[PDB]
Amino acid sequence: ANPYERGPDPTESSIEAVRGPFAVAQTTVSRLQADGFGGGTIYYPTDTSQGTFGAVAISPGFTAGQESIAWLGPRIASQGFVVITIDTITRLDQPDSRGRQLQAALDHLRTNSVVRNRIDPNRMAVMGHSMGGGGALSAAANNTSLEAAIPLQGWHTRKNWSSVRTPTLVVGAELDTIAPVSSHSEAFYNSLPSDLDKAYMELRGASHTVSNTPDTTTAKYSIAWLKRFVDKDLRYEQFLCPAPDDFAISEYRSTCPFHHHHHH
Ligand SMILES: *[C@@H]1O[C@H](CO)[C@@H](O[C@@H]2O[C@H](CO)[C@@H](O)[C@H](O)[C@H]2NC(C)=O)[C@H](O)[C@H]1NC(C)=O
Repeated sequence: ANPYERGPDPTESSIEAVRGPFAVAQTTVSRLQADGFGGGTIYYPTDTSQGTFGAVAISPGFTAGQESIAWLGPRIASQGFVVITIDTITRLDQPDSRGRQLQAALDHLRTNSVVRNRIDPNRMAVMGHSMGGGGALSAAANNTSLEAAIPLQGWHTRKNWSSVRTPTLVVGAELDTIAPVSSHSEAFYNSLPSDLDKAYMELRGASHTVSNTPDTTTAKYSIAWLKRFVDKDLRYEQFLCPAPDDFAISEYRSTCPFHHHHHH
């Protein structure tokens, strides 16, 4: 039995839900309290009776505040995760710096007085939009212990991610002119190792700003990815393999079926 399964058996409805099965509360981390990042908001399930939860850090992109990705906080946390949406030290920080700040935000959770006993410190993930998604890839390349990475319309000058050993969902926007998929998202997917559990999801007709207000497709598959890999929850593979049928997805590539390591 998988000790990390949380919540009821999922359906497409449950992963599309704006609020998941877990009631959530929040706490604020000021810049003074934040070593190595610009502060943030932590969303967490109040129900402790099922055990601890994996942790997720989410970064905004260049010139953007926490507000540009804040909606992901409660939407993911209510599926059974402790999620910190960060501000960066400055809004002009570059992608690798954002990766270091994502890692610093995860490390903060380990001793945060409100959530330190709610996280499993060894099951953590990174996400981000635009340069923050470049940061998510950078954090994974710099920390092979991370359990999942999700760049959303990621932007980075580094195109080669062959050293990443963290299951990665790359979400591109078809009509993105800021981080065009042909030179950013798709190139990232192509250079991730072939033996990695990975997927590329292109959002039909979408512009760069698709991640800055609620997008059900982004939320539902981020949730399924975090469940499948942060929690090793095989109940969620059904949504990722075979390729999803959503109209909002114009292209899907993956290494389905994903690896299931076992001692049977
Ligand atoms: C990978 O993580 C390490 C550890 O945080 C980073 O190395 C630090 O980088 C900062 C500024 O970049 C330096 O001030 C520290 O002295 C470095 N620490 C060590 C132990 O070397 C490294 O930059 C990260 N890599 C990337 C690409 O962001």
